[PDB]
Amino acid sequence: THSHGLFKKLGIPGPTPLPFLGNILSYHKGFCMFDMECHKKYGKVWGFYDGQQPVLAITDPDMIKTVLVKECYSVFTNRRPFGPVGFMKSAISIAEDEEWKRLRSLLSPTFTSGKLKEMVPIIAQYGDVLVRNLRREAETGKPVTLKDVFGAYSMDVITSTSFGVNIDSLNNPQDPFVENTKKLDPFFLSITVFPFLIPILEVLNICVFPREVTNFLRKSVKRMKESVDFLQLMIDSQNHKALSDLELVAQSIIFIFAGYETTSSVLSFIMYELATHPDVQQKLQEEIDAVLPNKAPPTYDTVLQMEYLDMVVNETLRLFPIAMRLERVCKKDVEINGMFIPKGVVVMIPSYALHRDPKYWTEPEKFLPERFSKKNKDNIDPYIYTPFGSGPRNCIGMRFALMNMKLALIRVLQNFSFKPCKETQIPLKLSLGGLLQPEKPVVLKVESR
Amino acid sequence: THSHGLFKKLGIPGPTPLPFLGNILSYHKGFCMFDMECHKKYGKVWGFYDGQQPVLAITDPDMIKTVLVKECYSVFTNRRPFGPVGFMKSAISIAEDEEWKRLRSLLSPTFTSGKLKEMVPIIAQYGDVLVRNLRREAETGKPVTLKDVFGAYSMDVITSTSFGVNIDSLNNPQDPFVENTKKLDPFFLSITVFPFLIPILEVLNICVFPREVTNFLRKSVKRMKESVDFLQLMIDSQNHKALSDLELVAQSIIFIFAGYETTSSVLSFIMYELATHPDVQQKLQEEIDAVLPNKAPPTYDTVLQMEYLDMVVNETLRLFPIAMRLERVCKKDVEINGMFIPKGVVVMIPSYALHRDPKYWTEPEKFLPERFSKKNKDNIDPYIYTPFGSGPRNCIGMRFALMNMKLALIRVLQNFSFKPCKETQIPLKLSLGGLLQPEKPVVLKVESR
Ligand code: HEM
Ligand code: HEM
Repeated sequence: THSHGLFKKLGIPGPTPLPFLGNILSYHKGFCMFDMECHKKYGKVWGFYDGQQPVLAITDPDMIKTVLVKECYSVFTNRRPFGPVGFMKSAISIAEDEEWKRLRSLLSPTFTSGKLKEMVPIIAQYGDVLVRNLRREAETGKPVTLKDVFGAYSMDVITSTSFGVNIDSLNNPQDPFVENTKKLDPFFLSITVFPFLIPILEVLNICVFPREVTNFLRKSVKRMKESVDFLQLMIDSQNHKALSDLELVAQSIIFIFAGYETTSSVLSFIMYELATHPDVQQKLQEEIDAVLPNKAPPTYDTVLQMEYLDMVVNETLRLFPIAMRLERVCKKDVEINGMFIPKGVVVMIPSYALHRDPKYWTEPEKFLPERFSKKNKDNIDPYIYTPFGSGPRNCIGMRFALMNMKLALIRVLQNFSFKPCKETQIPLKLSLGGLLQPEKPVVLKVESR
Repeated sequence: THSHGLFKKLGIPGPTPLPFLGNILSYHKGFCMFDMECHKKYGKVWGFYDGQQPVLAITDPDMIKTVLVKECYSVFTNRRPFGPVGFMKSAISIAEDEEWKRLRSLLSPTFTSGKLKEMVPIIAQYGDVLVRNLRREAETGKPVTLKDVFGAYSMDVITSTSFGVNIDSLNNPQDPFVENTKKLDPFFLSITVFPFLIPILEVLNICVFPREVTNFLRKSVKRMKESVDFLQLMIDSQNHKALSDLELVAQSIIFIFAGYETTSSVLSFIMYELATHPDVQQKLQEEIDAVLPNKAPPTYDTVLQMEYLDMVVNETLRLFPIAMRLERVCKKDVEINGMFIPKGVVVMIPSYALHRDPKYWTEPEKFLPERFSKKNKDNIDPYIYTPFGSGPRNCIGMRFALMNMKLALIRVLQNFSFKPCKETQIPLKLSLGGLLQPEKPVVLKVESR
């Protein structure tokens, strides 16, 4: 309890912390529920302790803007350091200060609309592979587990977008690439109450990324150095200061994790919503059939034209912002928008909490895509709604993730309809761990149109 | 052995490191001898590993200047972090980056010539107390242990210069202040090969500063908050951003350690030299008697006029630079004077090695004060001779230490002569630990004039 007196001496309200644990025992309902309760009983700002680490939650849109945009380069540059990371300290999302800046600048041209349009034909091919595997489990008449067919699709996209390795993950059970890209809680809570043990784990070459996948990828990069995708865009860039070969492998790993779990979990949440709201699902199929008459193939320009599709994605991401929280480490004693923030505090934006706050959303628990219609979108504050973050360190893959998910949705909805069944968890409950995912896997009935 | 390939891949020569240990086993002859050998068999630049930490030694005067002066604020701002330090991370010599800058700027006016002249009458009073205790152990006809009478004197000065607590440490064996200021290797080598254990020690409130002295000092500061010296100069300053009460206590502790061990060890080395060079001792007494006729009391202006005295101090500090090494942590990938220094390397200036190099000193092992005569002082390079460091982070107490030591020397030499005897270690051997101190304590015969 050496710093458990910081928020009292600053006059900031918060939950009283236990010795050593801080407030971590309040994470037992899940930490998005912890954030809603703290927001409800403390107001606009509050403090709590992850073990000995102080964390200041902020909910004011102006303060969020100072932190994420205004004062990003000078005070709030980095995220908080986590458990044994090893050589993945070079990954863009884990790197810090001038080193992050270099990586951000080197990887920015990789995610432009120009390059994204060149990837559309490639990821559209697996759209069709998805529809192929979907027609099959629809004949079973068995409720389908969406995270499997989506999980496989998301892997197919990422493998072919990051390395050009075209594969059918669902029908090729064990390819050296598909396997290795497949093999990837208590330890996180222990680390959080035992952060002084992270240096011991690092020196012992223990790494929260399974080191066995990482040797395989470096090899594959080598057997692909001379022998359009993210690898070449990064290799051609080497042909600031240029990237290195090992740095190359760290970014790719980050892209798989992003590409795989975020894309597959968001797509599942969407089809849950479309199944439990047949009117929305019907209206979306009518917009799709009108833009793309007679199951025509989706294109970059056609996708950017589907306003209701965009509305459904945005609203799904309001209810389930898969990063849950934004965080920045306070580098130096500062005073933002009337309050003093001392060095070393983690400032956290409770995105999940803000997305479900009645101060800004009417009926926050209701799936209502019309919030994001061109009429009501103007009243939505970009620092309350922050599914991809904001400012210089926001989600670099936002445009790629949106395109990738919409391309799957179009093709899947052109051919099938999705209905609940006796195994569907209605209402959906979220897991209580540290990931935003359903408690029970989403299972739905899939009928061919 | 994760980084033991850095100096090879950079083409920098050095001793081959063992796994885990690096080169620490070479510290067995002492690390000043390690630096002389490395300088002799590698040339101007070399690399070695304190466990896993790489350290680049530089001996070029130009590069030393880029590191200590030119590029201090931007790349080489801090010293290397050491073992459990606790709240002494606020001490000026341990603090880093913008935090060090604030402390440096807040404490600079405390060490000006103006304030130093105001301290002279105070520290001259213990000069006389020293002569009193010296006349006594001279009657014993017993060889005198100089570190005792000097150690006590150095404590008397520091206590009365930092807090106004006038005392006779040698004749008042146990005063609460003298005791506490008295109670203050294997663990250092273990830490160096086990740096990942420092966070474990910190969380357990284990601190290499004996925590028992530190609670007493905070109390004393309190019983001195309302109830000319370093404390008031720092308290009056509070009446950048102002200092705090706890920060106050960290700086004072640093001043005691500096004031006590450096002053007492340098004075002993001097009187060893004056005893083993009676001609120098005689000529110095003649300069003293001429400036200060008939044992007149020393003054600020009189001390700054004694050129030979200044010459003896400077030459003693050439042979025994008590900090041994200067160090700076490289904050960012840089290229200085033709060589690339990667982030996180410790750059070390081997002051002891440079002070005894034949490239710049004729007969380096000889005690020859005339090197520093007004004729030959001009040829001495201020980046080879660096007893107090150089640049913005040099010894802030240099003028105070010089005045304090000369005032002791004048008064002691006005009354006594110092001769070797059967117990004097001739030639003097240095200890092989991590401190520059004699192997056997200096003992000399002291005769009244
Ligand atoms: C629905 C899908 C996704 C969502 C909701 C999402 C959301 C986020 C969020 C909220 C952040 C934190 C931004 C901040 O701290 O302000 C982030 C960071 C990041 N995301 Fe995404 N992401 C998704 C998919 C992706 C994809 C597909 C990629 C790349 C292929 C990606 C790459 C990154 C990177 C590199 C960062 C760190 C940026 C930096 O540190 O500069 N994300 N993402
Ligand atoms: C013979 C006596 C002394 C010698 C040879 C000496 C030498 C040194 C050296 C070599 C450094 C390192 C400078 C660098 O890294 O470039 C240093 C730092 C320092 N010394 Fe001294 N010192 C002595 C006495 C003192 C005294 C009496 C005080 C204060 C009362 C003092 C206060 C300091 C401080 C605060 C620093 C750190 C400065 C910073 O980090 O900005 N020293 N000293």
